[PDB]
Amino acid sequence: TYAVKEIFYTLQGEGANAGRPAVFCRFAGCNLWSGREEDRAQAVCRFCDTDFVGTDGENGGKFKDADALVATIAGLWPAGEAHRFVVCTGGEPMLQLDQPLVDALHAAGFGIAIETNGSLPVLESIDWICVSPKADAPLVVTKGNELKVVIPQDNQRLADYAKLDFEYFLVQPMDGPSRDLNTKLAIDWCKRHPQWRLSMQTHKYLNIP
Amino acid sequence: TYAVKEIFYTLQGEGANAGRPAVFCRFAGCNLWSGREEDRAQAVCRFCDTDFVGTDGENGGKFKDADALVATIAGLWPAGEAHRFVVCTGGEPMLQLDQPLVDALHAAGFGIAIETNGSLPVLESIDWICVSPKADAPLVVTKGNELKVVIPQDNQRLADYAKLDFEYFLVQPMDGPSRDLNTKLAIDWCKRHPQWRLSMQTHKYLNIP
Ligand SMILES: C[S@@+](CC[C@H](N)C(=O)[O-])C[C@H]1O[C@@H](n2cnc3c(N)ncnc32)[C@H](O)[C@@H]1O
Ligand SMILES: C[S@@+](CC[C@H](N)C(=O)[O-])C[C@H]1O[C@@H](n2cnc3c(N)ncnc32)[C@H](O)[C@@H]1O
Ligand SMILES: Nc1nc2[nH]cc(C(=O)O)c2c(=O)[nH]1
Ligand SMILES: Nc1nc2[nH]cc(C(=O)O)c2c(=O)[nH]1
Ligand code: SF4
Ligand code: SF4
Ligand SMILES: [Mg+2]
Ligand SMILES: [Mg+2]
Ligand code: NA
Repeated sequence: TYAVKEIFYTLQGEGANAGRPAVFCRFAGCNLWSGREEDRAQAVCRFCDTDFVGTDGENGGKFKDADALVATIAGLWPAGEAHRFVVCTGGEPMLQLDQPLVDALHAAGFGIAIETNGSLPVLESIDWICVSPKADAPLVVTKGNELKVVIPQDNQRLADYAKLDFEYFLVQPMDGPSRDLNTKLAIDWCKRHPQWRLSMQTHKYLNIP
Repeated sequence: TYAVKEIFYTLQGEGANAGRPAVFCRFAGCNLWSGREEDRAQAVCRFCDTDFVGTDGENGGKFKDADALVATIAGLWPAGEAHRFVVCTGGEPMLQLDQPLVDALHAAGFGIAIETNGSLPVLESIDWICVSPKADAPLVVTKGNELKVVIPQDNQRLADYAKLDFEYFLVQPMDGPSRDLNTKLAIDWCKRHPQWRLSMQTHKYLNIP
Protein backbone atom coordinates (compact mmCIF):
# COMPACT_ATOMS: atom_id res chain seq x y z
CA THR A 1 0.00 0.00 0.00
CA TYR A 2 1.25 3.52 -1.03
CA ALA A 3 0.15 7.02 0.04
CA VAL A 4 0.72 9.35 -2.91
CA LYS A 5 0.31 13.11 -2.84
CA GLU A 6 0.35 13.64 -6.60
CA ILE A 7 1.59 12.15 -9.88
CA PHE A 8 2.35 14.43 -12.81
CA TYR A 9 4.21 14.47 -16.12
CA THR A 10 6.75 17.24 -16.71
CA LEU A 11 10.49 17.87 -17.25
CA GLN A 12 12.90 17.16 -14.38
CA GLY A 13 13.88 20.70 -13.29
CA GLU A 14 16.94 19.79 -11.23
CA GLY A 15 20.29 18.00 -11.14
CA ALA A 16 22.17 16.26 -13.94
CA ASN A 17 18.88 15.11 -15.54
CA ALA A 18 17.44 18.65 -15.75
CA GLY A 19 15.42 19.04 -18.99
CA ARG A 20 14.47 15.36 -19.15
CA PRO A 21 10.80 14.32 -19.50
CA ALA A 22 9.74 12.41 -16.41
CA VAL A 23 6.72 11.21 -14.51
CA PHE A 24 7.02 12.57 -10.95
CA CYS A 25 5.54 10.38 -8.25
CA ARG A 26 5.30 12.42 -5.05
CA PHE A 27 4.82 10.24 -1.99
CA ALA A 28 3.03 11.80 0.96
CA GLY A 29 4.94 12.23 4.23
CA CYS A 30 8.50 13.02 5.30
CA ASN A 31 10.66 12.02 8.27
CA LEU A 32 12.36 15.41 8.66
CA TRP A 33 9.20 17.56 8.79
CA SER A 34 5.49 16.96 9.39
CA GLY A 35 4.58 19.32 6.56
CA ARG A 36 2.67 21.59 8.96
CA GLU A 37 3.69 25.27 9.07
CA GLU A 38 3.35 25.49 12.87
CA ASP A 39 6.01 22.75 13.04
CA ARG A 40 8.39 24.20 10.47
CA ALA A 41 10.53 26.31 12.78
CA GLN A 42 11.29 23.31 15.02
CA ALA A 43 11.65 20.68 12.28
CA VAL A 44 14.87 18.92 11.28
CA CYS A 45 14.47 20.15 7.67
CA ARG A 46 12.99 23.68 7.80
CA PHE A 47 13.36 25.09 4.29
CA CYS A 48 11.09 22.76 2.27
CA ASP A 49 9.34 24.24 -0.83
CA THR A 50 6.89 21.38 -1.22
CA ASP A 51 3.36 20.32 -0.18
CA PHE A 52 3.53 16.61 0.59
CA VAL A 53 0.68 16.39 3.07
CA GLY A 54 -2.14 14.05 2.23
CA THR A 55 -3.21 12.28 -0.93
CA ASP A 56 -5.37 15.01 -2.51
CA GLY A 57 -3.18 16.32 -5.35
CA GLU A 58 -3.42 15.53 -9.06
CA ASN A 59 -3.68 11.72 -9.47
CA GLY A 60 -2.99 11.47 -5.75
CA GLY A 61 -4.46 8.76 -3.54
CA LYS A 62 -3.92 5.59 -1.58
CA PHE A 63 -2.83 2.89 -3.97
CA LYS A 64 -3.79 -0.74 -3.25
CA ASP A 65 -0.57 -2.24 -4.59
CA ALA A 66 2.39 -1.65 -6.88
CA ASP A 67 0.48 -2.58 -10.05
CA ALA A 68 -2.19 0.06 -9.46
CA LEU A 69 0.46 2.73 -8.87
CA VAL A 70 2.52 1.65 -11.86
CA ALA A 71 -0.65 1.67 -14.01
CA THR A 72 -1.31 5.34 -13.17
CA ILE A 73 2.33 6.28 -13.73
CA ALA A 74 2.54 4.47 -17.09
CA GLY A 75 -0.80 6.04 -18.05
CA LEU A 76 0.81 9.50 -18.05
CA TRP A 77 3.54 8.57 -20.56
CA PRO A 78 2.94 9.41 -24.22
CA ALA A 79 1.52 6.41 -26.04
CA GLY A 80 4.03 4.57 -28.23
CA GLU A 81 7.02 6.51 -26.90
CA ALA A 82 9.90 4.86 -25.00
CA HIS A 83 12.56 6.44 -22.77
CA ARG A 84 10.19 5.93 -19.84
CA PHE A 85 11.49 7.66 -16.74
CA VAL A 86 9.99 8.14 -13.28
CA VAL A 87 11.29 10.37 -10.51
CA CYS A 88 10.18 9.16 -7.09
CA THR A 89 10.03 12.03 -4.65
CA GLY A 90 7.93 13.41 -1.82
CA GLY A 91 8.00 13.86 1.00
CA GLU A 92 10.75 11.31 1.62
CA PRO A 93 10.28 8.55 -0.92
CA MET A 94 12.32 5.97 0.99
CA LEU A 95 9.58 5.86 3.64
CA GLN A 96 7.44 3.96 1.09
CA LEU A 97 9.39 3.00 -2.06
CA ASP A 98 9.99 -0.77 -1.83
CA GLN A 99 11.41 -3.56 -3.99
CA PRO A 100 8.03 -4.71 -5.36
CA LEU A 101 7.35 -1.19 -6.67
CA VAL A 102 10.85 -0.91 -8.14
CA ASP A 103 10.48 -4.30 -9.85
CA ALA A 104 7.03 -3.45 -11.28
CA LEU A 105 8.29 -0.09 -12.60
CA HIS A 106 11.25 -1.84 -14.26
CA ALA A 107 8.97 -4.50 -15.76
CA ALA A 108 6.94 -1.63 -17.27
CA GLY A 109 10.08 -0.29 -18.92
CA PHE A 110 10.75 2.68 -16.63
CA GLY A 111 14.15 3.91 -15.57
CA ILE A 112 13.81 4.96 -11.93
CA ALA A 113 15.24 8.06 -10.22
CA ILE A 114 14.83 9.02 -6.63
CA GLU A 115 15.07 12.34 -4.84
CA THR A 116 16.00 11.49 -1.27
CA ASN A 117 17.16 13.43 1.82
CA GLY A 118 19.80 10.73 2.46
CA SER A 119 18.72 9.91 6.01
CA LEU A 120 17.35 6.49 5.06
CA PRO A 121 18.93 3.54 3.25
CA VAL A 122 18.13 3.40 -0.48
CA LEU A 123 17.35 0.48 -2.77
CA GLU A 124 20.44 0.00 -4.86
CA SER A 125 18.37 -1.33 -7.83
CA ILE A 126 17.14 2.26 -8.31
CA ASP A 127 18.75 3.53 -11.51
CA TRP A 128 19.45 7.15 -10.59
CA ILE A 129 20.09 8.09 -6.99
CA CYS A 130 20.00 11.82 -6.12
CA VAL A 131 20.85 12.58 -2.44
CA SER A 132 20.15 16.04 -0.99
CA PRO A 133 21.60 16.10 2.57
CA LYS A 134 19.96 18.21 5.23
CA ALA A 135 22.62 19.70 7.47
CA ASP A 136 20.96 18.82 10.77
CA ALA A 137 19.87 15.23 9.84
CA PRO A 138 22.03 12.14 9.61
CA LEU A 139 23.50 11.30 6.24
CA VAL A 140 23.51 7.55 5.84
CA VAL A 141 23.56 7.40 2.05
CA THR A 142 27.12 8.24 1.11
CA LYS A 143 27.23 6.91 -2.46
CA GLY A 144 24.99 7.56 -5.42
CA ASN A 145 24.80 9.22 -8.78
CA GLU A 146 24.48 12.85 -7.71
CA LEU A 147 24.86 14.65 -4.38
CA LYS A 148 22.70 17.79 -4.78
CA VAL A 149 23.28 20.07 -1.78
CA VAL A 150 20.90 22.93 -1.14
CA ILE A 151 22.84 26.01 0.03
CA PRO A 152 23.24 27.81 2.28
CA GLN A 153 22.39 25.76 5.37
CA ASP A 154 23.82 26.45 8.84
CA ASN A 155 26.12 23.62 10.17
CA GLN A 156 27.12 22.62 6.67
CA ARG A 157 30.54 21.13 5.93
CA LEU A 158 30.12 21.73 2.26
CA ALA A 159 33.63 21.16 1.04
CA ASP A 160 33.78 17.78 2.80
CA TYR A 161 30.66 16.46 1.01
CA ALA A 162 32.99 16.25 -1.92
CA LYS A 163 34.76 13.25 -0.31
CA LEU A 164 31.66 11.07 -0.72
CA ASP A 165 31.17 8.55 -3.52
CA PHE A 166 29.04 10.33 -6.13
CA GLU A 167 29.49 10.97 -9.83
CA TYR A 168 28.20 14.53 -9.61
CA PHE A 169 28.47 17.14 -6.85
CA LEU A 170 25.89 19.92 -7.22
CA VAL A 171 24.86 23.00 -5.23
CA GLN A 172 21.28 24.15 -5.57
CA PRO A 173 20.35 27.59 -4.33
CA MET A 174 17.79 27.64 -1.55
CA ASP A 175 14.51 29.15 -2.78
CA GLY A 176 12.66 31.50 -0.51
CA PRO A 177 13.03 35.20 -0.01
CA SER A 178 16.82 35.04 -0.56
CA ARG A 179 16.88 33.01 -3.80
CA ASP A 180 18.74 35.59 -5.88
CA LEU A 181 21.32 36.00 -3.11
CA ASN A 182 21.68 32.26 -2.70
CA THR A 183 22.05 31.83 -6.45
CA LYS A 184 24.96 34.32 -6.46
CA LEU A 185 26.53 32.37 -3.51
CA ALA A 186 26.10 29.10 -5.38
CA ILE A 187 27.61 30.32 -8.64
CA ASP A 188 30.56 31.72 -6.76
CA TRP A 189 31.04 28.46 -4.80
CA CYS A 190 31.27 26.45 -8.03
CA LYS A 191 33.65 28.88 -9.68
CA ARG A 192 35.93 28.79 -6.64
CA HIS A 193 35.55 25.01 -6.21
CA PRO A 194 34.90 23.48 -9.61
CA GLN A 195 34.38 19.84 -8.55
CA TRP A 196 30.94 21.40 -7.94
CA ARG A 197 28.40 22.45 -10.49
CA LEU A 198 25.23 24.45 -10.32
CA SER A 199 21.78 22.91 -10.12
CA MET A 200 19.11 25.56 -10.80
CA GLN A 201 15.48 24.81 -10.16
CA THR A 202 14.81 25.31 -13.88
CA HIS A 203 11.12 24.41 -13.66
CA LYS A 204 10.54 27.51 -11.51
CA TYR A 205 12.08 29.68 -14.21
CA LEU A 206 10.11 27.90 -16.92
CA ASN A 207 6.96 28.11 -14.74
CA ILE A 208 6.14 24.44 -15.21
CA PRO A 209 5.25 21.81 -12.60
CA THR B 1 48.02 31.37 -35.15
CA TYR B 2 44.61 31.84 -33.47
CA ALA B 3 42.16 34.72 -33.70
CA VAL B 4 40.21 34.83 -30.43
CA LYS B 5 37.32 37.20 -29.71
CA GLU B 6 37.30 36.62 -25.95
CA ILE B 7 38.19 34.14 -23.18
CA PHE B 8 36.21 34.14 -19.94
CA TYR B 9 35.51 31.95 -16.89
CA THR B 10 31.89 31.16 -16.10
CA LEU B 11 29.41 28.28 -15.88
CA GLN B 12 28.40 26.43 -19.06
CA GLY B 13 24.81 27.59 -19.49
CA GLU B 14 23.68 25.03 -22.04
CA GLY B 15 23.40 21.37 -22.94
CA ALA B 16 24.09 18.35 -20.71
CA ASN B 17 27.04 20.14 -19.06
CA ALA B 18 24.87 23.06 -17.93
CA GLY B 19 26.03 24.35 -14.53
CA ARG B 20 29.65 23.24 -14.95
CA PRO B 21 32.52 25.72 -14.43
CA ALA B 22 34.39 26.26 -17.67
CA VAL B 23 36.78 28.58 -19.41
CA PHE B 24 35.10 29.66 -22.64
CA CYS B 25 37.45 30.33 -25.52
CA ARG B 26 35.45 32.14 -28.21
CA PHE B 27 37.19 32.06 -31.55
CA ALA B 28 36.61 34.92 -33.98
CA GLY B 29 34.88 34.23 -37.29
CA CYS B 30 32.16 31.86 -38.50
CA ASN B 31 31.54 30.06 -41.83
CA LEU B 32 27.75 30.56 -41.71
CA TRP B 33 27.62 34.28 -41.05
CA SER B 34 30.01 37.18 -41.49
CA GLY B 35 28.91 38.50 -38.06
CA ARG B 36 28.01 41.77 -39.83
CA GLU B 37 24.41 42.89 -39.17
CA GLU B 38 24.07 44.06 -42.81
CA ASP B 39 24.64 40.44 -43.85
CA ARG B 40 22.36 38.78 -41.30
CA ALA B 41 19.19 38.87 -43.42
CA GLN B 42 20.90 36.86 -46.20
CA ALA B 43 23.18 34.59 -44.17
CA VAL B 44 23.03 30.78 -43.88
CA CYS B 45 22.70 31.12 -40.09
CA ARG B 46 20.52 34.12 -39.27
CA PHE B 47 19.56 33.88 -35.58
CA CYS B 48 22.96 34.09 -33.88
CA ASP B 49 22.93 35.69 -30.40
CA THR B 50 26.72 36.19 -30.33
CA ASP B 51 29.38 38.81 -31.18
CA PHE B 52 32.28 36.89 -32.67
CA VAL B 53 33.85 39.67 -34.83
CA GLY B 54 37.41 40.76 -34.12
CA THR B 55 39.82 40.04 -31.27
CA ASP B 56 38.80 42.94 -29.03
CA GLY B 57 36.89 41.16 -26.23
CA GLU B 58 38.09 40.23 -22.74
CA ASN B 59 41.48 38.49 -23.12
CA GLY B 60 40.88 38.44 -26.85
CA GLY B 61 43.76 38.78 -29.30
CA LYS B 62 45.82 37.12 -32.00
CA PHE B 63 47.69 34.30 -30.30
CA LYS B 64 51.08 33.39 -31.74
CA ASP B 65 50.80 29.69 -30.97
CA ALA B 66 48.96 27.08 -28.93
CA ASP B 67 51.20 27.50 -25.89
CA ALA B 68 50.31 31.20 -25.74
CA LEU B 69 46.60 30.51 -25.94
CA VAL B 70 46.71 27.66 -23.40
CA ALA B 71 48.64 29.97 -21.06
CA THR B 72 45.85 32.52 -20.99
CA ILE B 73 43.14 29.86 -20.67
CA ALA B 74 44.99 28.18 -17.77
CA GLY B 75 45.51 31.51 -16.01
CA LEU B 76 41.75 31.92 -15.63
CA TRP B 77 41.39 28.67 -13.68
CA PRO B 78 41.27 28.88 -9.87
CA ALA B 79 44.70 28.30 -8.37
CA GLY B 80 45.17 24.81 -7.00
CA GLU B 81 41.89 23.45 -8.34
CA ALA B 82 41.52 20.56 -10.75
CA HIS B 83 38.56 19.58 -12.97
CA ARG B 84 39.89 21.93 -15.66
CA PHE B 85 37.40 22.28 -18.49
CA VAL B 86 37.38 24.50 -21.56
CA VAL B 87 34.56 25.09 -24.01
CA CYS B 88 35.84 26.04 -27.46
CA THR B 89 33.19 28.09 -29.23
CA GLY B 90 32.97 31.24 -31.41
CA GLY B 91 32.17 31.87 -34.09
CA GLU B 92 32.80 28.42 -35.54
CA PRO B 93 35.62 26.90 -33.52
CA MET B 94 36.44 24.25 -36.17
CA LEU B 95 37.73 26.96 -38.45
CA GLN B 96 40.73 27.23 -36.11
CA LEU B 97 40.78 24.52 -33.43
CA ASP B 98 43.58 22.16 -34.44
CA GLN B 99 45.40 19.12 -33.08
CA PRO B 100 48.30 21.14 -31.60
CA LEU B 101 45.87 23.22 -29.55
CA VAL B 102 43.98 20.12 -28.50
CA ASP B 103 47.27 18.45 -27.54
CA ALA B 104 48.44 21.47 -25.50
CA LEU B 105 45.11 21.87 -23.66
CA HIS B 106 45.25 18.20 -22.84
CA ALA B 107 48.83 18.51 -21.63
CA ALA B 108 47.70 21.32 -19.29
CA GLY B 109 45.10 19.04 -17.71
CA PHE B 110 42.03 20.39 -19.55
CA GLY B 111 39.02 18.40 -20.62
CA ILE B 112 37.86 19.91 -23.88
CA ALA B 113 34.37 20.59 -25.17
CA ILE B 114 33.37 22.15 -28.43
CA GLU B 115 30.29 24.13 -29.53
CA THR B 116 30.11 23.51 -33.29
CA ASN B 117 27.51 24.06 -36.00
CA GLY B 118 28.38 20.63 -37.47
CA SER B 119 29.10 21.85 -41.00
CA LEU B 120 32.82 21.13 -40.61
CA PRO B 121 34.77 18.01 -39.59
CA VAL B 122 35.66 17.92 -35.91
CA LEU B 123 38.71 16.42 -34.21
CA GLU B 124 37.79 13.13 -32.55
CA SER B 125 40.30 13.68 -29.68
CA ILE B 126 37.98 16.47 -28.38
CA ASP B 127 36.40 15.13 -25.17
CA TRP B 128 32.90 16.55 -25.50
CA ILE B 129 31.33 17.25 -28.85
CA CYS B 130 28.19 19.37 -28.99
CA VAL B 131 26.70 19.82 -32.43
CA SER B 132 24.02 22.45 -33.07
CA PRO B 133 22.88 21.94 -36.69
CA LYS B 134 21.63 24.81 -38.78
CA ALA B 135 18.73 23.94 -41.01
CA ASP B 136 20.18 25.50 -44.18
CA ALA B 137 23.80 24.31 -43.79
CA PRO B 138 25.37 20.90 -44.53
CA LEU B 139 25.56 18.59 -41.48
CA VAL B 140 28.74 16.55 -41.80
CA VAL B 141 29.19 15.74 -38.10
CA THR B 142 26.68 12.97 -37.44
CA LYS B 143 28.06 11.53 -34.25
CA GLY B 144 29.07 13.10 -30.98
CA ASN B 145 28.08 13.50 -27.38
CA GLU B 146 25.14 15.85 -27.67
CA LEU B 147 23.07 17.12 -30.58
CA LYS B 148 21.61 20.43 -29.39
CA VAL B 149 19.07 21.70 -31.90
CA VAL B 150 17.90 25.32 -31.71
CA ILE B 151 14.15 25.48 -32.47
CA PRO B 152 12.18 26.49 -34.35
CA GLN B 153 14.06 26.93 -37.64
CA ASP B 154 12.23 26.87 -40.98
CA ASN B 155 13.03 23.82 -43.14
CA GLN B 156 13.85 21.79 -40.07
CA ARG B 157 13.54 18.01 -40.03
CA LEU B 158 13.62 17.53 -36.30
CA ALA B 159 12.65 13.89 -35.89
CA ASP B 160 15.30 12.83 -38.47
CA TYR B 161 17.98 14.31 -36.17
CA ALA B 162 17.10 11.70 -33.54
CA LYS B 163 18.38 9.01 -35.89
CA LEU B 164 21.96 10.29 -35.57
CA ASP B 165 24.74 8.82 -33.38
CA PHE B 166 24.63 11.05 -30.23
CA GLU B 167 24.33 10.29 -26.49
CA TYR B 168 21.97 13.24 -25.90
CA PHE B 169 19.31 14.87 -28.09
CA LEU B 170 18.35 18.36 -26.93
CA VAL B 171 16.14 21.19 -28.17
CA GLN B 172 17.12 24.72 -27.21
CA PRO B 173 14.59 27.53 -27.61
CA MET B 174 15.59 30.25 -30.06
CA ASP B 175 16.19 33.50 -28.22
CA GLY B 176 14.91 36.66 -29.89
CA PRO B 177 11.48 38.34 -29.79
CA SER B 178 9.72 34.96 -29.44
CA ARG B 179 11.83 33.27 -26.73
CA ASP B 180 8.89 32.51 -24.41
CA LEU B 181 6.81 31.12 -27.25
CA ASN B 182 9.75 29.07 -28.43
CA THR B 183 10.38 27.83 -24.91
CA LYS B 184 6.81 26.52 -24.67
CA LEU B 185 7.16 24.82 -28.08
CA ALA B 186 10.37 23.15 -26.94
CA ILE B 187 8.92 21.90 -23.66
CA ASP B 188 5.97 20.48 -25.60
CA TRP B 189 8.25 18.80 -28.14
CA CYS B 190 10.14 16.97 -25.41
CA LYS B 191 6.98 15.90 -23.59
CA ARG B 192 5.56 14.47 -26.80
CA HIS B 193 8.85 12.91 -27.95
CA PRO B 194 10.85 12.18 -24.83
CA GLN B 195 13.97 10.93 -26.58
CA TRP B 196 14.50 14.72 -26.53
CA ARG B 197 15.38 16.83 -23.50
CA LEU B 198 15.35 20.59 -23.02
CA SER B 199 18.43 22.78 -23.11
CA MET B 200 17.72 26.18 -21.58
CA GLN B 201 20.18 29.01 -21.96
CA THR B 202 20.55 29.14 -18.20
CA HIS B 203 23.20 31.86 -18.20
CA LYS B 204 20.61 34.26 -19.55
CA TYR B 205 18.33 33.46 -16.60
CA LEU B 206 21.22 33.67 -14.13
CA ASN B 207 22.48 36.84 -15.84
CA ILE B 208 26.07 35.60 -16.04
CA PRO B 209 28.41 35.64 -19.04
C1 LIG C 1 11.09 18.50 -1.95
S1 LIG C 1 12.47 17.37 -1.85
C2 LIG C 1 11.72 15.75 -1.70
C3 LIG C 1 12.72 14.53 -1.59
C4 LIG C 1 13.49 14.43 -0.22
N1 LIG C 1 12.76 14.99 1.02
C5 LIG C 1 14.75 15.32 -0.41
O1 LIG C 1 14.80 16.26 0.44
O2 LIG C 1 15.56 15.13 -1.36
C6 LIG C 1 13.09 17.41 -3.63
C7 LIG C 1 14.26 18.38 -3.76
O3 LIG C 1 13.86 19.74 -3.47
C8 LIG C 1 14.88 20.34 -2.70
N2 LIG C 1 14.37 21.55 -2.07
C9 LIG C 1 13.43 21.57 -1.06
N3 LIG C 1 13.14 22.78 -0.64
C10 LIG C 1 13.94 23.61 -1.41
C11 LIG C 1 14.12 25.01 -1.43
N4 LIG C 1 13.42 25.87 -0.64
N5 LIG C 1 15.00 25.52 -2.33
C12 LIG C 1 15.66 24.68 -3.14
N6 LIG C 1 15.57 23.35 -3.21
C13 LIG C 1 14.70 22.87 -2.31
C14 LIG C 1 15.31 19.22 -1.75
O4 LIG C 1 16.59 19.46 -1.17
C15 LIG C 1 15.36 18.05 -2.74
O5 LIG C 1 16.62 18.09 -3.40
C1 LIG D 1 27.15 31.03 -30.55
S1 LIG D 1 27.12 29.43 -31.19
C2 LIG D 1 28.90 29.15 -31.57
C3 LIG D 1 29.30 27.68 -31.79
C4 LIG D 1 28.96 27.19 -33.23
N1 LIG D 1 29.17 28.25 -34.25
C5 LIG D 1 27.45 26.78 -33.20
O1 LIG D 1 26.64 27.47 -33.90
O2 LIG D 1 27.16 25.78 -32.53
C6 LIG D 1 26.90 28.54 -29.57
C7 LIG D 1 25.46 28.06 -29.31
O3 LIG D 1 24.54 29.19 -29.33
C8 LIG D 1 23.39 28.74 -30.01
N2 LIG D 1 22.59 29.90 -30.37
C9 LIG D 1 22.96 30.91 -31.23
N3 LIG D 1 22.06 31.86 -31.35
C10 LIG D 1 21.03 31.44 -30.52
C11 LIG D 1 19.76 32.00 -30.24
N4 LIG D 1 19.31 33.15 -30.78
N5 LIG D 1 18.96 31.31 -29.39
C12 LIG D 1 19.38 30.15 -28.89
N6 LIG D 1 20.55 29.52 -29.09
C13 LIG D 1 21.34 30.24 -29.92
C14 LIG D 1 23.98 27.96 -31.19
O4 LIG D 1 23.08 27.09 -31.85
C15 LIG D 1 25.04 27.14 -30.46
O5 LIG D 1 24.51 25.91 -29.97
N1 LIG E 1 9.92 19.89 -12.58
C1 LIG E 1 10.27 19.51 -11.34
N2 LIG E 1 11.46 18.97 -11.12
C2 LIG E 1 11.68 18.53 -9.86
N3 LIG E 1 12.81 17.92 -9.41
C3 LIG E 1 12.64 17.56 -8.10
C4 LIG E 1 11.37 17.92 -7.67
C5 LIG E 1 10.79 17.43 -6.38
O1 LIG E 1 9.77 18.02 -5.94
O2 LIG E 1 11.32 16.43 -5.89
C6 LIG E 1 10.73 18.58 -8.77
C7 LIG E 1 9.46 19.21 -9.04
O3 LIG E 1 8.56 19.38 -8.22
N4 LIG E 1 9.32 19.65 -10.35
N1 LIG F 1 27.54 30.77 -19.95
C1 LIG F 1 27.53 30.51 -21.27
N2 LIG F 1 27.30 29.28 -21.70
C2 LIG F 1 27.43 29.09 -23.03
N3 LIG F 1 27.33 27.90 -23.68
C3 LIG F 1 27.63 28.09 -25.00
C4 LIG F 1 27.93 29.40 -25.26
C5 LIG F 1 28.51 29.87 -26.57
O1 LIG F 1 28.52 31.10 -26.78
O2 LIG F 1 28.99 29.00 -27.34
C6 LIG F 1 27.78 30.11 -24.00
C7 LIG F 1 27.96 31.44 -23.49
O3 LIG F 1 28.22 32.44 -24.16
N4 LIG F 1 27.82 31.55 -22.11
S1 SF4 G 1 13.58 16.27 3.76
FE1 SF4 G 1 12.87 16.69 1.58
S2 SF4 G 1 10.51 16.56 1.62
FE2 SF4 G 1 11.30 16.53 3.79
S3 SF4 G 1 10.96 18.61 4.48
FE3 SF4 G 1 13.13 18.47 3.69
S4 SF4 G 1 13.12 18.94 1.42
FE4 SF4 G 1 10.92 18.64 2.13
S1 SF4 H 1 26.87 29.04 -36.91
FE1 SF4 H 1 27.14 29.37 -34.63
S2 SF4 H 1 28.50 31.23 -34.42
FE2 SF4 H 1 27.89 31.02 -36.65
S3 SF4 H 1 26.26 32.51 -36.88
FE3 SF4 H 1 25.26 30.53 -36.39
S4 SF4 H 1 25.10 30.35 -34.07
FE4 SF4 H 1 26.44 32.13 -34.61
MG1 LIG I 1 9.29 20.27 -5.54
MG1 LIG J 1 26.83 32.83 -26.64
NA1 NA K 1 26.70 27.47 5.96
